[PDB]
Amino acid sequence: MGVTEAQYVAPTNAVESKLAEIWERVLGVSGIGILDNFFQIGGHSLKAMAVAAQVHREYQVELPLKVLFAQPTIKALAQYVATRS
Repeated sequence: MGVTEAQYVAPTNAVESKLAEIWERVLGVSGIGILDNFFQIGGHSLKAMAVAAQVHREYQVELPLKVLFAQPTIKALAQYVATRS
């Protein structure tokens, strides 16, 4: 009886997925498990870590997808980027 990483992390747009494995928490690296880090991989506290980690230097060049910063663990990521955008 052992739970394995079935829904391990969450690949989004290739670049994001590679980031997820490279940063995890970008500070304490201790969340990504058999279900990603719910919805707190690039924001939650200052709600901008991802905006500076991936957006500011990789996606602000083109388009900011967001939905991974302005939420601690609510579907607020959707109710933000699909309500204020």
